[PDB]
Amino acid sequence: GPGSMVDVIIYTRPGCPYCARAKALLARKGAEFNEIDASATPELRAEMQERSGRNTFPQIFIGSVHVGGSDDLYALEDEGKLDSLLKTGKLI
Amino acid sequence: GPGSMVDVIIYTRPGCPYCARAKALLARKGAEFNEIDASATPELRAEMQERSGRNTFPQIFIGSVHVGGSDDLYALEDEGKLDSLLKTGKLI
Ligand SMILES: [Ag+]
Repeated sequence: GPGSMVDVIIYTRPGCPYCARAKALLARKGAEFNEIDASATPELRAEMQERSGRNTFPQIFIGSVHVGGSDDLYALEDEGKLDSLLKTGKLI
Repeated sequence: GPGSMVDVIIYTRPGCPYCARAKALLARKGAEFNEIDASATPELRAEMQERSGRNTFPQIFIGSVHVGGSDDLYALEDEGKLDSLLKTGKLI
């Protein structure tokens, strides 16, 4: 039982899409996040290819729930749905 | 006298801001362009930091003239100011 909470993931290359926005919040809450090297496999490239555009902010992944990325990740932090998000990751 | 024309430059990292737009035209005209590794020095980072936003298209540099980037680079190609641009690089 290393962590009663869940594991968060983020779709972004190792430095250059500039995912400082997604980390900006995670840093303020000392939350955990896992980077994903894209442009390497058709499984990820195809996925990010859909949420890609103007090399906008990266995408966030919480458990079995999808997230638009920084836009939603930040939106929830404001409304007050980040706690239960980084703990479970619900869409409600 | 390797080239009676001038030298063009573009501000963008080595694959990841996705500068396919700027190259898209340069490729159609077989023009020359020089890439610039940003996020390495405060001299360039600070510059691009001003023309940066939503990871929009990169910036173009012609001789002693500044260019918004793909927006202007393409605009001129339409109006008919790309020839004298890649040859001298004027603002008129
Ligand atoms: Ag990169």
